Amino acid sequence: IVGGYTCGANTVPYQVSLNSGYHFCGGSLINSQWVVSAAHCYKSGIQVRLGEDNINVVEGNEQFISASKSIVHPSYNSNTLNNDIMLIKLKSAASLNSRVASISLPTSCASAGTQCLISGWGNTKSSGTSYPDVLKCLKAPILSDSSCKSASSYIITSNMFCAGYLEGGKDSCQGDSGGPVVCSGKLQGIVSWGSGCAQKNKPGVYTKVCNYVSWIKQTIASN
Ligand SMILES: COC(=O)[C@H](Cc1cccc(C(=N)N)c1)NC(=O)CNS(=O)(=O)c1ccc(C)cc1
Ligand SMILES: [Ca+2]
Repeated sequence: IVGGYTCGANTVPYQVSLNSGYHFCGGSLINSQWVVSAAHCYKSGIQVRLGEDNINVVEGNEQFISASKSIVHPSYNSNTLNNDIMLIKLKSAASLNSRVASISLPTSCASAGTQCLISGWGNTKSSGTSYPDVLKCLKAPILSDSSCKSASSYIITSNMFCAGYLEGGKDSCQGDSGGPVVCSGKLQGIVSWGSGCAQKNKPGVYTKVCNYVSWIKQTIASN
């Protein structure tokens, strides 16, 4: 997260860290047995880390659970990143509490202008490299497709939406991928991609979760 602020220990209870010997992507807890993340974050040997704040110090509220199954979206395209979403099932159900909670799936999509909360342990520098150990937060609005495409020349599909500030300075970044974009209490986005970080006229691109609720619900019911 570039230009954000220290969230505060466990203030984003649904945020998870995907670990394969080190943190490599974020994710969202949607229930006691399932996590949603980005398809390009797929890797084998994933261990889900819940209740985290400082990812380098055991603080006492963490729950480390291995993934028993990973399901990348059937139409995921790594070339354009269309349908960049994936579900991960935990080997054992997580214990829900004040510091480990699930986030609700959307009933309908969100309109441009809506404010959202984006969080992650990604790079905090715009022109350099610096990774935080504590979770960083960032409030940003949903931009209209027209203003996004016009300003960035990005090739965006109906399964993506842009969020951020065209003036740059604030944006998600490397290491934040797979993380949540929560607006009005619902999980509306998954950090997907972008061009550099916090660049002028280059806002972040997110997976439009409202378009996948049926697939998500169906997949968890049958798995
Ligand atoms: C540009 O260089 C990168 O390393 C970015 C970082 C990044 C990741 C997530 C969000 C942001 C952001 N600014 N909000 C930035 N990664 C990527 O963007 C993802 N991998 S990528 O750079 O390989 C890529 C990008 C776009 C397509 C169609 C295909 C592949
Ligand atoms: Ca920790």
